[PDB]
Amino acid sequence: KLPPGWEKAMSRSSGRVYYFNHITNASQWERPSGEPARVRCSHLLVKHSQSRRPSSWRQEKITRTKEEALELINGYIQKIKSGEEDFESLASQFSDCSSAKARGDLGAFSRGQMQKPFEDASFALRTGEMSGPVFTDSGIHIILRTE
Ligand SMILES: OCc1ccc2nccn2c1
Ligand SMILES: OCc1ccc2nccn2c1
Ligand SMILES: OCc1ccc2nccn2c1
Repeated sequence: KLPPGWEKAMSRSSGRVYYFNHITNASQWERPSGEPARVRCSHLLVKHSQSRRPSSWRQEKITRTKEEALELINGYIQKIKSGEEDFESLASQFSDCSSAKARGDLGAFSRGQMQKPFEDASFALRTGEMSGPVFTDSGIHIILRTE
């Protein structure tokens, strides 16, 4: 029935069914639709004090907690989903990855190159789809599959 990683769940505040993906952490009301050697993705990274390197082009010393980083990620996802801001604009302004300068674009990659939670989420996304918060040793990511 449902494509890889997708499950049905129950809204606590409304009672309506929704869909959640335990590989990408995406969630949506709509029933999802449904592997290539390579995918292309953009991402927005928010680092935290336990990141493998807690420093970035934005801040010499990253001191925010992982919980604070998750709140920031959740807020960016809200703004992207409402259309108030674009993914590319938020990545350019706020991603702690040097790829911020390229609107978050990482280029194309195969399995075996990225950190595993990032790789698994990227390959479970369909072209055009966006992840929820994805956790790695670098921090917390929002991933957009572009090809
Ligand atoms: O896959 C269909 C789909 C997924 C996500 C979504 N968000 C708003 C409308 N949406 C439709
Ligand atoms: O962080 C790795 C990476 C990937 C792509 C890229 N484009 C501009 C800077 N960039 C950095
Ligand atoms: O190989 C990873 C990497 C690092 C730095 C960088 N700058 C532009 C593209 N880039 C890719």
